[PDB]
Amino acid sequence: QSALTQPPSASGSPGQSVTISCTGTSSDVGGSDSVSWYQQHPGKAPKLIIYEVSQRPSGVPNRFSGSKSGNTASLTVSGLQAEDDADYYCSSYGGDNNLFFGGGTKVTVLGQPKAAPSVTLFPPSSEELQANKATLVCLISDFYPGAVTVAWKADSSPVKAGVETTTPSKQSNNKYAASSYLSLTPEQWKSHRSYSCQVTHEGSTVEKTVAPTEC
Amino acid sequence: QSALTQPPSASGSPGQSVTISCTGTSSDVGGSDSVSWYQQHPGKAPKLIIYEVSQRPSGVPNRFSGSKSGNTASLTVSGLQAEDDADYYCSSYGGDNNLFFGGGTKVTVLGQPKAAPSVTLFPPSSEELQANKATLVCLISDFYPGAVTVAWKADSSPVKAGVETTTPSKQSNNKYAASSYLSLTPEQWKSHRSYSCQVTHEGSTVEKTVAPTECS
Ligand SMILES: Cc1cc(OC[C@@H](C)c2ccccc2)cc(=O)n1CCOC(=O)NCc1cccc(-c2c[nH]cn2)c1
Repeated sequence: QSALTQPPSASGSPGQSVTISCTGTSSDVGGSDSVSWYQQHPGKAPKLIIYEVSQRPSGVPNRFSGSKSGNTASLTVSGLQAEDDADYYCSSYGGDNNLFFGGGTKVTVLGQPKAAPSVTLFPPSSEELQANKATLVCLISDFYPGAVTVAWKADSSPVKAGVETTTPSKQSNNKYAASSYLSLTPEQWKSHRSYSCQVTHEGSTVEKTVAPTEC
Repeated sequence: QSALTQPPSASGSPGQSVTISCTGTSSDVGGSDSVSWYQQHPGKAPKLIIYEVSQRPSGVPNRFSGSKSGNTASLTVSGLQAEDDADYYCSSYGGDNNLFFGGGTKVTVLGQPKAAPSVTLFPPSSEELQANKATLVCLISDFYPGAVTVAWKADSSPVKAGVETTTPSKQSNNKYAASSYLSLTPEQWKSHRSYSCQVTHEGSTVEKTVAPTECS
């Protein structure tokens, strides 16, 4: 969706190192040395931390380093500190006077053990079907860090319209939970082989699939 | 490191206009026409809506207009809509390869309409019952303001344990969504006549009930 591609998330414990990538094309990332990186603590103003691939503004510690190889730029944060937990965005000049941005990378400094999500995909309930709705819901619970990306497939084809995913919230067990729901019509639901929920967490994807049944 | 100066807060009613300012110095905002504005909904990536003081990227409505006078840039959002409720940041390049950002302005769209939740209750799926699990999910969507309370029933008796409800989050229709889910064993699910989800929003309660399926 974003012009430049960044991994959705990275994580590490205090003192560890983490590298996050920013992939474009030869006409942006690979067409000059104009890659910048920005840091944002959620709800706060962002801050430029790297410009022209490798240059650190004043005040930015040398724990942060930027490099580029071909059409991929990389930001390395060595010796993670608590204040490095933030969202990180890249940008690059394009072909002509155009500025391209990546989708952002959530960098977590692990505050607790990592936990993969429990993924449960529910087909349409009877009551909503007889109200001419065929909403599917994909329940995602008990994960840490609280970053997740969800993709839906109709058969094998990506489906963007009708998808809603809730912002992960921390539950009573101190692990995160969210739900993605796909608002189908009964016709859409009954006319496909199946639908799938793809849940990505800590660089690993899990997929669940449901299909219509007679009863 | 120094910031541009934006008011913390601004507001307006639907259809009204709102103007927010971004005050810099002669060597940033006043130094050239490199002022940008970004819109960001909480928990989402931001969206550049203005660059070079006044230029809108593709797909940005012409309700958003940017200008500059001296050291102060201004964004005006006319015809306010619920989706304009968000944080707005300005930026400006200076010399020395510097990029300055304002602290951000939270624009509030006042008096958005109340909306009762849609409630959809799902019984355990085939796959999880196979896996010796019986989680129920109560999907709650399309409600405003974003506060709900959820109670569960086993037959007619209150369910006091195994309940989790997510913090409501605003979705693409500018209304809130949440899920309550009840972790049951397959035995609990099968031993009862039904389970119900009771969602209370603004003093009004919606109740849904599901029972072990009679299919095969
Ligand atoms: C993801 C993201 C980040 C971003 O952070 C800025 C950072 C300072 C910041 C950070 C935190 C808080 C505030 C600001 C800005 C931003 O706009 N995005 C969305 C990117 O959208 C696209 O790539 N869309 C397709 C696309 C395709 C081709 C051209 C364009 C185009 C032309 N002219 C403008 N866009 C767009």
